[PDB]
Amino acid sequence: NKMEAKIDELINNDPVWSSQNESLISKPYNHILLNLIVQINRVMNLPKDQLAIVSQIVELLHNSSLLIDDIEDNAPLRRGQTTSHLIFGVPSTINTANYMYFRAMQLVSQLTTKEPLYHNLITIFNEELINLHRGQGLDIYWRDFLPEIIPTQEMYLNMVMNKTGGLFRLTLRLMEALSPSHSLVPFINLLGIIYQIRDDYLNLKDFQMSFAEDITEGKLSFPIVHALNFTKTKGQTEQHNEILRILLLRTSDKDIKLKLIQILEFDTNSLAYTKNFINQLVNMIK
Amino acid sequence: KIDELINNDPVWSSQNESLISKPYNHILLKPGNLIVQINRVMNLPKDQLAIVSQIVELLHNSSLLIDDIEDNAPLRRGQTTSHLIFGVPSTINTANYMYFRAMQLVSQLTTKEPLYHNLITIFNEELINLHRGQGLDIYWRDFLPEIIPTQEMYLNMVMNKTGGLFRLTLRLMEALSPSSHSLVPFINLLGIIYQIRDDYLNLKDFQFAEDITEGKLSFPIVHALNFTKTKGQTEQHNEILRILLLRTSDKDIKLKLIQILEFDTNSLAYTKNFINQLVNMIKND
Ligand SMILES: CCCCCCCCC(O)(P(=O)(O)O)P(=O)(O)O
Ligand SMILES: CCCCCCCCC(O)(P(=O)(O)O)P(=O)(O)O
Ligand SMILES: [Mg+2]
Ligand SMILES: [Mg+2]
Ligand SMILES: [Mg+2]
Ligand SMILES: [Mg+2]
Ligand SMILES: [Mg+2]
Ligand SMILES: [Mg+2]
Repeated sequence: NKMEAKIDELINNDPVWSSQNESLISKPYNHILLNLIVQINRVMNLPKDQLAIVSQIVELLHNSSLLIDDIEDNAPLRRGQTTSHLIFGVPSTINTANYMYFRAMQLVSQLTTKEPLYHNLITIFNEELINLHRGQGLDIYWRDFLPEIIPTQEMYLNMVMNKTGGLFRLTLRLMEALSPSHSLVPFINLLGIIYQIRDDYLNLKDFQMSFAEDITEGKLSFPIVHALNFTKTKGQTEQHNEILRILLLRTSDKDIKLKLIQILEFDTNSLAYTKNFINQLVNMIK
Repeated sequence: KIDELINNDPVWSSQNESLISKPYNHILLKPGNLIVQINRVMNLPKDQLAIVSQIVELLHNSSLLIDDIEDNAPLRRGQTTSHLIFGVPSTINTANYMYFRAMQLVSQLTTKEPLYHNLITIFNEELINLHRGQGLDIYWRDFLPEIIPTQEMYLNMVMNKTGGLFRLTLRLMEALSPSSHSLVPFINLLGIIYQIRDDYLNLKDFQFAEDITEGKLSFPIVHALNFTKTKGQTEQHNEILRILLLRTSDKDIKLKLIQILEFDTNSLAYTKNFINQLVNMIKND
């Protein structure tokens, strides 16, 4: 009866969860913790306690998405430090990241009571999280099943619209919806495309000038997509195949990585094409 | 084209949708209800009942895709696990994607905003509970031997972990029911019985016992370590810890652990009996 009584207590109450338990499971997230919203707000003009919550939400989603992305990308370093999954393990990191996505979601109701507005906010959250995963899904798929699919520039841009555009739009849309009041989404869409291609570009260019981890990862980056379609079109069979073989080695060898970068530089002219593309895009936004 | 591109919703084809769905479709191939029966009392319209079932189906299967990665499991329902076929990266992303697909189905449940908020909050709260309990199960396993849970700590972990999906299904139906106590306590007790039975059987069916290989603080193991600790049985206690920490696939070593659980701590019988008393709480109500 003494036991049957503890069981009765147990099942008749909400699950027990201590502040100690919360700290233990939060380790991966606290480790990775170690200005766009402020800017955008100069136009949206949201009261400050709402702006603070939009900020917590975007911060939880961004950091959590990086913990998962680093496991998905086999990344050794993030923000200058060892990635959380190498310290705490893949199991804990995945579970904590996923836990934080749901804590982010919980914060959405601290933004308002107005049932019409609430439904819209939750839909924005749900929509863009679906987008982010669809984009991340193709990015990973192309990479891990190469050469099953060789994306074209159009396929890559559409992937970036889902992947990169997801948190940019989530941030912008939440803020527009909370604003006492045309949409800046097309501008944020462009801003995100620039950001991603620039990221892909400098990952190689910084290396060529002096880790180019995107090559080790085997990612179908913007310059890489140009190089593979360029080589196919121009009948450069051997170069097409060598770009593929190197990507598939998942190599950390610095000379093999530089070889691939110089093929992009001298053989396909993918680096110049990409630098030009980014310039044409910045010109458009300006 | 850049102007077209940025002025429209992101493009996503059904072909793209099929690509990303492979890891999930894979776990769907191997079959394996309580819901239909309970509706005899909740009486949800058939269309809402289908949606609740689909929500629970997406969450359950996706959660198992993740659990198998976290547990380094080579087989699920007698078949190779999705992460060994499509890779860990795609499997995690697909599973997480389906969590959000499940979230989206919550809106097709009702138009009434008072109700809608309540359903999202139920969905949110139980996915939080699910992760809290899974995070504690994973923590004890991976930080062993830092913390050895007591039976009370284990049952609290189970209420969050296993109870999460059971309560989610039940609370969604109770919120949606057009009919006039709650079945939560019962579903909570069913969850506990379910978990302890999964832990008990993993070993008795051997007596593969993958739980040993995983190093999980299962119900029987929790009894064994707190038993050996309580009765100053130092060497037996450490031996249990040594085998769990080995992460062994060795049939002989595992049988050696089960043997200790059968004959020294008598944890298998302690567990079988615990289950019976839980079943008696219901079969005596
Ligand atoms: C569904 C989760 C999506 C998270 C997206 C995180 C992208 C991270 C990178 O932008 P980074 O590793 O250079 O920070 P990516 O290069 O696309 O892996
Ligand atoms: C946050 C997701 C939690 C999902 C928990 C799934 C538990 C699955 C098991 O019940 P199984 O591997 O025996 O099917 P567990 O023994 O606890 O890993
Ligand atoms: Mg990455
Ligand atoms: Mg990535
Ligand atoms: Mg990058
Ligand atoms: Mg498992
Ligand atoms: Mg598990
Ligand atoms: Mg199990």
